[PDB]
Amino acid sequence: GSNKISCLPRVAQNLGYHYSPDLPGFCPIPKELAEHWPVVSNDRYPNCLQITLQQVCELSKPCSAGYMVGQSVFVQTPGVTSYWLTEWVDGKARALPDSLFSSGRFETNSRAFLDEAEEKFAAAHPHACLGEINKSTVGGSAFIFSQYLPPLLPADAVALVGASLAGKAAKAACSVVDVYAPSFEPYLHPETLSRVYKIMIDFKPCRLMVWRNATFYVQE
Amino acid sequence: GSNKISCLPRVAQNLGYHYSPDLPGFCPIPKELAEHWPVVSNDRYPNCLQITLQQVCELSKPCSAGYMVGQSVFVQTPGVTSYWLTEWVDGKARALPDSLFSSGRFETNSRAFLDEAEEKFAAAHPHACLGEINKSTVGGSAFIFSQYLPPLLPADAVALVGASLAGKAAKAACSVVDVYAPSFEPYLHPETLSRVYKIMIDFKPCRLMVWRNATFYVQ
Repeated sequence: GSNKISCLPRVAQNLGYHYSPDLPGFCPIPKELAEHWPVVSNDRYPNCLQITLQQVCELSKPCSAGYMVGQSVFVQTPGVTSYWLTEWVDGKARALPDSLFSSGRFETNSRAFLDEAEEKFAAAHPHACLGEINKSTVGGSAFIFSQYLPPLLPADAVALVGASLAGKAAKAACSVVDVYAPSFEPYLHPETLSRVYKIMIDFKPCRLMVWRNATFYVQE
Repeated sequence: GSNKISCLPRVAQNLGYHYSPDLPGFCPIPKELAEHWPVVSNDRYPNCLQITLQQVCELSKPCSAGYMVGQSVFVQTPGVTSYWLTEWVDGKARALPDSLFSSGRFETNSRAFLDEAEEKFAAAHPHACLGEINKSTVGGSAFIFSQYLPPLLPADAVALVGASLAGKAAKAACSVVDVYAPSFEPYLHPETLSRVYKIMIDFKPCRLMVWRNATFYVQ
């Protein structure tokens, strides 16, 4: 139909897939050339990324992520799969890497929690999630629901250069993200005090700083 | 008083020049301060990359390439020199490195052969003309004139060689080679079977693989 299932564009673009013959949120491409080009679509092409409601192969990857049906974006329902991805390479499916996913909260400009659990996850880890002020500089604020953030924000491990508490404190280079916060629990038990992990949000490579039982933030 | 002749800014930016008192394609800077910092300009300063319509001295580098007079960009008229480049360092001129250059088709929405000769050259070298990864093996196996490229080539999705991939995307869709194709000819006759020439496009270093009488591609 007119409205078809898609990922948040950057999920495919980080993967190398910038054009689509059918999906609206990407570059347009003629229906012929899609067979001779790496594209993102709902239909099967030899080199492509196939986005779909159902599963297609065993190597398909389910993503509990932000999504869009046609033009409008929608936030993720946390536990539930939003779409399966299937990376076709030379007319034969390939395994996708591991990655976390942005919830679609940035593009809807919503600063509210998805779950009750995530709300609990916020007050459990206040500094990282809710932010904190420390002598003319903002302390944490790693998430889109955090305070001291500006009215408007871009996308995917967003270095929102600016976090303010008016006439009091400010950090010039604060980094935030709209991923389901309790997805970070597995990385919050390092055997060392500090630990750095190479991760993917929306298939963009980025680091995750963690101090055990104190603070964390994703960082590009 | 003065015309505003200029290179495609990446040419100077790859050379490590970002400011200009006169030329509009760069970061502005006051003429007063032009003495005390490296600039790109049509005038001479103590430290400067001078651009001009004709040669200044023996060390001046003639460039047949895409250019711009003022704000507006022009495609290279192949055969003829577009501008001369003259690097000044502490008053004295310095020999610039050699380089290939981009023709300017990318930033004027063009997909055309500049010459009849270029159309011939692509016919003469079919393995740097059709395909993407089939005949050459860089990720961006694509001249800008290729049928196999998409009609649209926005900088945030495609990696113009000479420049970088724009925006936050991790992997580019491809890499567009927007450069007059017969200018590769000096590197097309190695004495060995394979050769990897260390070369420059717009003074940005890169490797050019050359399988003799077969194919070639920038990396």
